[PDB]
Amino acid sequence: TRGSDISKTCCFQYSHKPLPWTWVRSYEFTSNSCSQRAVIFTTKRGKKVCTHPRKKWVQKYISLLKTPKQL
Repeated sequence: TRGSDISKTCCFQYSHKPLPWTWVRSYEFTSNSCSQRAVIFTTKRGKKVCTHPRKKWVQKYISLLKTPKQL
């Protein structure tokens, strides 16, 4: 099974700034086993940053960065 299932990483530093989609790659929500809860955006170099789902701009990058259609 060459899929993905190791996104264990909470969040504790939200960045306020629209990342350049040219250097953006994807995103991911925090796991339920985390002391806190937040969203995460990732760049094309591997720099994954944390963010909050409340900020409208964030919900805009989450949907833009492919929809979380995980059934």
